[PDB]
Amino acid sequence: SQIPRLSAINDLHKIWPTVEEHGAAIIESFLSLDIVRRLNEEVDPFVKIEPIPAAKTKDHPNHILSTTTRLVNVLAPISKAYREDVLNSKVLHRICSDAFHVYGDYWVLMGAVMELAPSNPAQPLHRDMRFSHPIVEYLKPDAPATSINFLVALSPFTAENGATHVILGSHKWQNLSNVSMDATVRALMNPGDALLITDSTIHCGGAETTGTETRRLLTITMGISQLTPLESNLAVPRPVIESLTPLAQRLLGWASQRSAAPRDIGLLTIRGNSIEKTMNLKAEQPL
Amino acid sequence: SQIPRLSAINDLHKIWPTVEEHGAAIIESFLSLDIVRRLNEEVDPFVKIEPIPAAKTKDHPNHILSTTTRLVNVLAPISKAYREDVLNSKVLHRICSDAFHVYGDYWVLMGAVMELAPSNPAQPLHRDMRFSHPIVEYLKPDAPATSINFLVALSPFTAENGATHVILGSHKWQNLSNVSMDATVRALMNPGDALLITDSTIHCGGAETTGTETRRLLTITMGISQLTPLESNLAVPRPVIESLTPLAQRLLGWASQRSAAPRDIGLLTIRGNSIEKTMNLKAEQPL
Ligand SMILES: COc1ccc(/C=C2/C(=O)Nc3ccccc3C(=O)N2C)cc1
Ligand SMILES: COc1ccc(/C=C2/C(=O)Nc3ccccc3C(=O)N2C)cc1
Ligand SMILES: O=C(O)CCC(=O)C(=O)O
Ligand SMILES: O=C(O)CCC(=O)C(=O)O
Ligand code: NI
Ligand code: NI
Repeated sequence: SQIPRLSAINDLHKIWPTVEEHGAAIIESFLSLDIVRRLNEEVDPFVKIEPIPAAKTKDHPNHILSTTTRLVNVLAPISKAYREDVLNSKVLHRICSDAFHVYGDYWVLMGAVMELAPSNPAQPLHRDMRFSHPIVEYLKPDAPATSINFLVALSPFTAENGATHVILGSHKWQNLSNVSMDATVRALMNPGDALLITDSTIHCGGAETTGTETRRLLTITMGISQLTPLESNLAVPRPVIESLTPLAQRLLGWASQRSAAPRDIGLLTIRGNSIEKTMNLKAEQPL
Repeated sequence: SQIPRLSAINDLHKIWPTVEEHGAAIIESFLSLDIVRRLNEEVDPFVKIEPIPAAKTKDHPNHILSTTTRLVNVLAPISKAYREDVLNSKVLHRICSDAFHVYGDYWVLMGAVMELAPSNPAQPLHRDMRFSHPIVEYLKPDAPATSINFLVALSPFTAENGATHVILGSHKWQNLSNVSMDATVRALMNPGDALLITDSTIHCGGAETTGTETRRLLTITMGISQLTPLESNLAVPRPVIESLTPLAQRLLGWASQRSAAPRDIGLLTIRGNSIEKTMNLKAEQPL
């Protein structure tokens, strides 16, 4: 059984139900090739200057990722395409509201460009969030997913160049005795296609076997506003924040958040008032 | 069986183990009377100007609290005593590190002064966090507490003036069929004493029966850094933040946070570096 493939345009309402059932779906043309081109051009130099994940200069080193991986997060100040087009994606917001309605508001836990160098080895089969959110392992087995990951192709994803592996149905597994690469299928994708998985989907980066190809992806971990993001937008200039839509501001934590509790008292509030009301935060003011 | 009473000075190591077992403990002299006096003087006018919890001017109204309740949160910009003495409390930090070591770093989910007017009615018996963090209800029954609440007396707590009710052992209850005021005992406290409960302890504010007395408390909900605070310090002037200790800065979300994962990749980071390193955030710079 291959990963279900759905149109971002025509199959929008089917995307979350498909992931809830199978643990994975390919969203064809999640981003237009124009958005992919602009995002690639904007992040290009930041990928080139990025040190190894566990660089000795870093006070929060990533000791997990391969030395042939470059990860660049906090994309809002880097990329106009990201903070305007991606953060306001109609498809992303329909899927996230479908997924997280039981919990309430959602925001970006991490938006990162990942670039894998030629001959990058396959990652071990894993669930996400286990190096940042221990709390997730204490959730009841059948608890609705508290985060999902859009793995957006910024270059071709082929079997040969290390396309992502997923185990379909593995998001519902309690016993992990049958976890093996034998159980996996591949996310073959054109640039702009996205693999959508949950925080419980067992998956891994594939082995780069050509020895010539550089694979790049945009990973958008969307999570309930009750969970702390892996990344901070606290240092993003206020002029950049005030250039965004109110919705994009909320996704970067520059707004108060609401739970789905019938008489919700809210998150990141200030004496009964929102961040945006208190700070008089402007929106859609061009730079 | 009455609520166990412990000295902040002499019984420090016994406090968290006592709450883990019984679901509640009284910390005698948690704050000195001097700190209580200074905090009361500093918040006094902010309590007086505070509207009803569900005021029509508020875009995050609290529809739960009685109209005879005034709640003032985001205390850092209001109170020197709070941001210096309370946020750096040796007793608070030992208890929180004892409670949350399985999860990692902790911070303030809410620090609020609550003032109850004369003849304030008893609250319904409840667990905290159910109007802000639906995720907590999806945790496995025996999951370690992800938040605890220091209910610090800023005035006398008597049976007559509505001292808090707790059900001892109720933090371990799955079946709530035996929940009744018949099962409760009272937190009788002098100013500076604190009632410590978990997010699972069944408790309620008591009925004010004198018709003359105003009861005031400082409620400090301490929670794992993986859960989003009820309140935001985003609007607190940077000069005020830079006057605090690095530890106080972390508690207000003006620092990156760490999980207890052996190879933790951190929370609120910026491309492998902390908020404080990135923003060049100064500490202990007097105003
Ligand atoms: C080589 O083996 C691995 C490498 C990574 C993971 C998983 C994570 C993670 O939990 N979260 C994310 C989410 C998006 C992108 C990257 C990461 C990441 O950095 N790590 C560490 C597991 C196994
Ligand atoms: C009248 O009945 C009530 C009133 C309050 C609660 C509980 C909460 C809550 O979950 N969190 C806190 C934590 C500290 C102080 C106040 C509150 C608060 O405002 N509410 C609503 C329950 C029942
Ligand atoms: O490289 C990939 O396709 C997946 C990367 C990943 O799953 C991860 O780093 O968590
Ligand atoms: O009034 C009290 O002592 C307790 C208040 C409380 O439990 C609450 O508001 O959540
Ligand atoms: Ni992963
Ligand atoms: Ni309460």
